[PDB]
Amino acid sequence: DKDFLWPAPNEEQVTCLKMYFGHSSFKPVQWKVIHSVLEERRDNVAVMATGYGKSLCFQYPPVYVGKIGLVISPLISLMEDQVLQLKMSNIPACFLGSAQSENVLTDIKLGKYRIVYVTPEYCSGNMGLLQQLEADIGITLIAVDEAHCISEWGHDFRDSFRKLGSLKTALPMVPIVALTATASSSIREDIVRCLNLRNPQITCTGFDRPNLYLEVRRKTGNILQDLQPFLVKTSSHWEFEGPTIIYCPSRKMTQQVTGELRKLNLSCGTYHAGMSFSTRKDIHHRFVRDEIQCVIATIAFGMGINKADIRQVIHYGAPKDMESYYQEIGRAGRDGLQSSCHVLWAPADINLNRHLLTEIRNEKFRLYKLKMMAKMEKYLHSSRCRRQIILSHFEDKQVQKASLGIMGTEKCCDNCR
Ligand SMILES: Cc1ncnc(C(=O)N2CCC3(CCc4c3c(=O)n3nc(N5CCOCC5)nc3n4CC(=O)Nc3ccc(C(F)(F)F)cc3Cl)CC2)c1O
Ligand SMILES: [Zn+2]
Repeated sequence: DKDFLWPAPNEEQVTCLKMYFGHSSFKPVQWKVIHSVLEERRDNVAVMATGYGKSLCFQYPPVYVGKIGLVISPLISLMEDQVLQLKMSNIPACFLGSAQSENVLTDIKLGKYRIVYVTPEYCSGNMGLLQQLEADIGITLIAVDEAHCISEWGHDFRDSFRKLGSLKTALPMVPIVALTATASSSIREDIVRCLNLRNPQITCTGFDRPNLYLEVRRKTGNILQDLQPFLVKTSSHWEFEGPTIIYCPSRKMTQQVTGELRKLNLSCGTYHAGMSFSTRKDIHHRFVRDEIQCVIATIAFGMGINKADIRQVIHYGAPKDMESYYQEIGRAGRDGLQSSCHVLWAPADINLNRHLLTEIRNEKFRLYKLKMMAKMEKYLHSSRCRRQIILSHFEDKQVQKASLGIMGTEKCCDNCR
């Protein structure tokens, strides 16, 4: 479990997790948030469907470094429940408010508490307190739960969240972890703007995505022969069933593939590292406008596409690894309508070529890259449920419990069919 994280949690981080939280391992997304907070001091928008595996992301870092973490939330009963859990785990924690202040505030200032829960109403009155705690202790992170409540445009607006924009003014070097259940690109942008987040890490987890069909199929090598099954012949030209992305492992392939689809007069365009920002922009704009149907691309394309109606993702060549693959298929069917994700792989794919990783001189990184390639190859070669493999590696056990409906049916994956 620890072998698939970059960089690997050290031995004292694992010991800390076991002692204080009772867990043996970090899930990749949990590690993604914790490491970015601890080492990069990086702002996060962590979209989480449920509270399962959620709290660790903001509770673990201040416990590990033995400093202080702030959790800003309006969910009073849930905050009280979490304060009791932390206390019962021998983590010193409290609810800080006007009524509680006499009991706790001197102790908070003296650095006796790892985790302090506050309402957004209390926080806007006490930016001076946070400055003192930053100076005297050092604030590992500020968590803003129900972060969607800052957006006037969302369904559950709270005026109390408006003044949380000042956190980055008052405390420009403390990273903010914004947490919400809503996967709206619109609300994410509102959260980023209203909390003044700087280049935030965006993750989205806890969702089972029942509308994504998964298939792995052997690649002949003949590009037209390989992609012919996906095409529909109109009087004018051949075309895909809907908005499509074809992810290719190199820039040489993106040209080759686009060349073969060009011969069919298919409305498509190439994207890669080595193209004009102006051309990349109109591709992005045409795709969003539905002026080109398909996009042939490298790992470069997809981040902040926000396009809800991607019906088909094809990996023409084995993906880089399971992390990139997860990001790439995650962009399919955000509208919640039926989408398909196909891998077309051969044994001669660059991303299954060990020789290139054998030549990497940094040993810890070499052994990570080989372990990730092998995990990818074990997914592609599997006869077991494609969905079960992906949820098991990336998602909390709760996501698998919810997903038992789709799993096993003719719409789950090629192996369940
Ligand atoms: C601005 C920005 N900055 C950085 N990066 C990206 C980016 O390009 N990405 C970041 C987000 C990704 C990554 C993960 C993921 C993404 C995503 O947009 N949505 N939208 C949903 N839906 C929307 C509709 O309501 C329900 C949830 N859920 C997600 N998820 C989770 C997911 O898809 N989990 C999953 C589950 C099962 C399987 C199966 F195969 F086992 F079935 C696969 C997966 Cl991946 C997309 C990439 C960005 O935009
Ligand atoms: Zn399946």
